Amino acid sequence: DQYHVLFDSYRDNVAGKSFQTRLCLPMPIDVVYTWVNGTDPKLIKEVTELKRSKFEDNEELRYSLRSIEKHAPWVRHIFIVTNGQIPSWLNLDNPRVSVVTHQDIFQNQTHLPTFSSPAIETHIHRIPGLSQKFIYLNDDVMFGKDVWPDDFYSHSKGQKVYLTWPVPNDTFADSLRYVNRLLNAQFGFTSRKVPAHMPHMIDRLIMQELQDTFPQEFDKTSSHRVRHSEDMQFAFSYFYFLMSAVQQLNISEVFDEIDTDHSGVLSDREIRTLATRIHELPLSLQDLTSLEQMLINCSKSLPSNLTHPTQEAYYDPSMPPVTKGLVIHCKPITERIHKAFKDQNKYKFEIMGEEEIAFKMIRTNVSHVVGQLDDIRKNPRKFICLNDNIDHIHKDAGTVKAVLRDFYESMFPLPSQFELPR
Amino acid sequence: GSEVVVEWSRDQYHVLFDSYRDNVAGKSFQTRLCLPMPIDVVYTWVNGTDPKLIKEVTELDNEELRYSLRSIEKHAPWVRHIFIVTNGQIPSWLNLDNPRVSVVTHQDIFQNQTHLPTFSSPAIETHIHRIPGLSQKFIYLNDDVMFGKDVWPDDFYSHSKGQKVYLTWPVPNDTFADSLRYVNRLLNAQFGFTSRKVPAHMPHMIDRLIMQELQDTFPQEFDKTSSHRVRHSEDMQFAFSYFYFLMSAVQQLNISEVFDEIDTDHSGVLSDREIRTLATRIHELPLSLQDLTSLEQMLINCSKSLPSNLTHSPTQEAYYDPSMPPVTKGLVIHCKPITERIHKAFKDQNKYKFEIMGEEEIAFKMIRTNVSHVVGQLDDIRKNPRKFICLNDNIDHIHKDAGTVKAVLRDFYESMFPLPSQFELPREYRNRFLHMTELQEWRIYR
Ligand SMILES: *[C@@H]1O[C@H](CO)[C@@H](O[C@@H]2O[C@H](CO)[C@@H](O[C@@H]3O[C@H](CO)[C@@H](O)[C@H](O[C@H]4O[C@H](CO)[C@@H](O)[C@H](O)[C@@H]4O)[C@@H]3O)[C@H](O)[C@H]2NC(C)=O)[C@H](O)[C@H]1NC(C)=O
Ligand SMILES: *[C@@H]1O[C@H](CO)[C@@H](O[C@@H]2O[C@H](CO)[C@@H](O[C@@H]3O[C@H](CO)[C@@H](O)[C@H](O)[C@@H]3O)[C@H](O)[C@H]2NC(C)=O)[C@H](O)[C@H]1NC(C)=O
Ligand SMILES: *[C@@H]1O[C@H](CO[C@@H]2O[C@@H](C)[C@@H](O)[C@@H](O)[C@@H]2O)[C@@H](O[C@@H]2O[C@H](CO)[C@@H](O)[C@H](O)[C@H]2NC(C)=O)[C@H](O)[C@H]1NC(C)=O
Ligand SMILES: *[C@@H]1O[C@H](CO[C@@H]2O[C@@H](C)[C@@H](O)[C@@H](O)[C@@H]2O)[C@@H](O)[C@H](O)[C@H]1NC(C)=O
Ligand SMILES: *[C@@H]1O[C@H](CO)[C@@H](O)[C@H](O)[C@H]1NC(C)=O
Ligand SMILES: *[C@@H]1O[C@H](CO)[C@@H](O)[C@H](O)[C@H]1NC(C)=O
Ligand SMILES: *[C@@H]1O[C@H](CO)[C@@H](O)[C@H](O)[C@H]1NC(C)=O
Ligand SMILES: *[C@@H]1O[C@H](CO)[C@@H](O)[C@H](O)[C@H]1NC(C)=O
Ligand SMILES: *[C@@H]1O[C@H](CO)[C@@H](O)[C@H](O)[C@H]1NC(C)=O
Ligand SMILES: [Ca+2]
Ligand SMILES: [Ca+2]
Repeated sequence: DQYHVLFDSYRDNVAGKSFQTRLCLPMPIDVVYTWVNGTDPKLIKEVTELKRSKFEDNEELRYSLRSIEKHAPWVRHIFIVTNGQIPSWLNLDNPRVSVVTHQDIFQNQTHLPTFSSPAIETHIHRIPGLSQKFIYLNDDVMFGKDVWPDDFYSHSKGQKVYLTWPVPNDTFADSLRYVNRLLNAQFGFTSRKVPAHMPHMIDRLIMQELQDTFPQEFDKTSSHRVRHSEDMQFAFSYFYFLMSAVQQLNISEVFDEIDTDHSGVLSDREIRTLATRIHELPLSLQDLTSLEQMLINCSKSLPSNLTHPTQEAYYDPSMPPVTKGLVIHCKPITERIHKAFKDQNKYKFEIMGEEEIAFKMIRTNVSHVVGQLDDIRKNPRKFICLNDNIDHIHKDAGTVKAVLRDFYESMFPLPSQFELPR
Repeated sequence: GSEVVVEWSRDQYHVLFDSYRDNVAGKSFQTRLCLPMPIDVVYTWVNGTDPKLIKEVTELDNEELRYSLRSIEKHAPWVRHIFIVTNGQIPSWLNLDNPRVSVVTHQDIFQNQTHLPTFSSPAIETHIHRIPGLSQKFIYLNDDVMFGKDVWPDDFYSHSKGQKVYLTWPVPNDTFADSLRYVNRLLNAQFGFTSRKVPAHMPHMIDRLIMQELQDTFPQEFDKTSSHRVRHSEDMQFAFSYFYFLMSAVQQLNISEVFDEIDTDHSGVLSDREIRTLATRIHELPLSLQDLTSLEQMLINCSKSLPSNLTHSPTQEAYYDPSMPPVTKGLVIHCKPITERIHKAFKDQNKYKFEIMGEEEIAFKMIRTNVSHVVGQLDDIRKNPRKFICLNDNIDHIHKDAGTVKAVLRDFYESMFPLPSQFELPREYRNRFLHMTELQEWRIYR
């Protein structure tokens, strides 16, 4: 029927092959939250006891889930990672939402019970059934305008990386120095901006490569049951590993691009294209002859089996059939290719501005808070984060909270399918 | 025994249909998640050796198209159909048995037959959007343009940023500069003055509806371009007009949609909290109580002045001002002082989205007769592949190296695309007639 129409359409091209995976954005895409209820009396008690041995929110999770229904309807499933706690309002009868406990994902149960968000965020990529590319949100992060997968990833330019300038006041600044040193030690020194406070798309395969590259440091982050100065940063480590990981060129794939006839043997014309790849222009005759003599030299030295339909005519009658095996095993040639194309990024990425991110630090100046929120009302942003820095000692703290509620209810007044009928 | 069960198995078509509804909304967003398809390619091709052609002009190559079609098979395999627009001429090598390629004659697309026969590409380019069966978004190439790297529909268009526009700095030598001047005047008069760059020499994606809107905007000038059987200084430039119409066409804001965005509960009446958002949209921040009350008074005055049927309960809405009427959609739309400040606060909005692009992926080379410079130009493409390649023929046949330069090009073409395409007849075979009219008559007679 109409299902047959779509399946036939993507093959309706000169190649007769479907390119739907390239023409369409990656799906599925799941969402992962981490959530905690700080009013839980058992939790408060167990935290302080650990502090001796070594708090109500703004219902951000609720409103963030409304922002998904409104602005990210393409999301498949929503995982809420907790210690076992479940929000009272959560409608777990809805199959689209589920709760994953720290036990379900943590590798060393002795690290649990945990009270460290970086430790949890070390294992959120281990959620069973999680989509290869998922989007991780802190509950204070939400969508303020319609978003699409292309706001996080494109096929041509890879993942989008939203970078901001660090703040010296950040408590994670010690953690940034610890991660910066590990990254400088691994890839060389660079000055690094910090990923913006926003929903982060994470690729499970890349994340595991990052954690396999620094296995002890992620285990050390997981083992700290409270935030530590030597913790690995979720967004900072991932996005800079994505941008720093290098890969060497695959010679056999370089060969195939040169071997435009797909014969498996490089003609003189194709050898020339190889010559331009490893030599500066203009090309000299000797650049070409030296490349030729490298192939002739290598054919004699290399064993016959490694060197391996139609005979090829060469200007030099001494020229052997320039087979793939010969080019790959000819180190003088492969080394100059790698020299010409120095170690290159394994992954594609696109640096982005902060234009679509609206980060506000909510203190207790009521008139300042109304001024901050009125800015979001006037100029909508795709990614909004109202960071709760309210001081309960101050008298106007309750007023500021009522202003946030007024703002949240102005933007997302409709209950979502994840709130119980109530 | 006996018992039956519903089928767990889903064909890959049901798998795809189910996957696109597998989201919190239960709705398919495939049109937004996937690039627009189908996408066709359109060429213009002419054979200069044709004696009938040489005759009609006076009375008034490197087989690049072959290699360009090879570049599509290698680098743009997603293309649905390839239309070749001719005066009637049929390439000898073209395999008209392939249903992917077809030959369209100027008669099929031109509106006034008296303009034909034509010898002006700007005239033909005026009607290529009239091809029957053409995809709404298509890619128009001259035969000298080819793909030198893997290309994809997102190299021309995205859902988020609209069509990509590749602009270059104008060249005073270019012959179309007189045409550029003529078009610039019409554009200045229609959209106001802007300084305008020229679209690069490359494949151009055209939307048939946008192109028709452009030609509906300047109907006499495209008829005048069509009427000129040879290129003229008052000819409309194909790419320059389309892309600057796309970027300049403005759309007036839809006030009811602004209302709907502010009406976040969808109740149809703006609450006080929703009104505050509208106040920030039309006032500079910070928002003073004067700014808010001013908007509150504009709504109060309008409910009195306007007809009661235009101002128009699901829920009782409580306002800070007891004088505040229910702020309905009709009240906000008809209230001139509000909509004026709305339209002032939001500048005139481009009807179409677009993305300005650099020229990095475009490799435009003008081939003269200096062999050394040509080999250097071609070696630059061999060393640094580019998505869009244009090798413009400016070779002088008088020069002795002309035959050599022509041999270097075909060597470069063969080095990049040695495999024959599905659109080429075998080398030994050849279409019997070089004109469609000869082929049409011969098949009626059989
Ligand atoms: C975060 O943790 C806090 C602390 O654990 C938690 O607050 C507690 O919530 C429960 C309900 O979720 C409260 O219990 C209520 O108590 C009142 C009287 O004090 C009762 O009237 C309520 O009864 C209703 O609900 C019952 C259960 O369905 C029904 O059987 C009954 O008929 C009524 O309909 C209810 O039992 C408890 O008092 C608070 N305690 C504190 C200290 O706040 C909070 O819910 C957690 N937040 C989230 C988002 O999960
Ligand atoms: C572009 O146009 C030219 C001219 O129309 C095409 O070449 C011409 O092709 C015709 C048909 O094959 C040739 O006619 C043949 O002539 C030979 C020798 O006179 C004769 O033995 C055959 O029986 C037939 O009559 C014609 O000679 C030839 N002319 C020239 C100058 O080459 C050419 O094929 C066209 N190219 C494309 C790509 O369509
Ligand atoms: C269709 O075109 C004819 C011809 O237009 C002329 O010839 C073209 C090749 C080109 O050179 C044009 O600039 C010419 O104007 C139109 O017939 C002309 O009509 C006008 C107005 O009645 C008259 O002054 C001319 O003498 C006519 N010329 C001829 C050759 O008939 C015709 O009106 C056009 N019709 C439509 C619907 O576009
Ligand atoms: C699992 O963890 C065990 C305990 O490690 C200790 O406790 C944790 C909570 C941290 O405080 C850590 O600093 C302590 O060293 C280890 O003894 C055990 O080896 C770990 N398991 C594995 C397989 O490594
Ligand atoms: C290199 O590419 C070829 C195919 O082009 C593939 O078979 C091979 O596994 C690749 N090798 C590496 C190391 O990626
Ligand atoms: C080839 O081998 C000879 C002898 O070992 C050596 O002198 C020459 O420099 C070599 N050339 C290349 C290109 O490897
Ligand atoms: C913060 O409060 C002070 C008075 O307490 C006021 O002057 C100021 O306007 C407020 N902040 C801003 C940014 O307006
Ligand atoms: C504005 O949008 C509404 C809702 O889709 C529609 O009914 C109305 O015709 C639109 N108005 C204009 C001028 O486009
Ligand atoms: C041809 O080009 C080369 C390289 O740019 C230059 O050195 C040479 O002088 C040119 N010769 C002529 C006749 O233009
Ligand atoms: Ca070969
Ligand atoms: Ca409302």
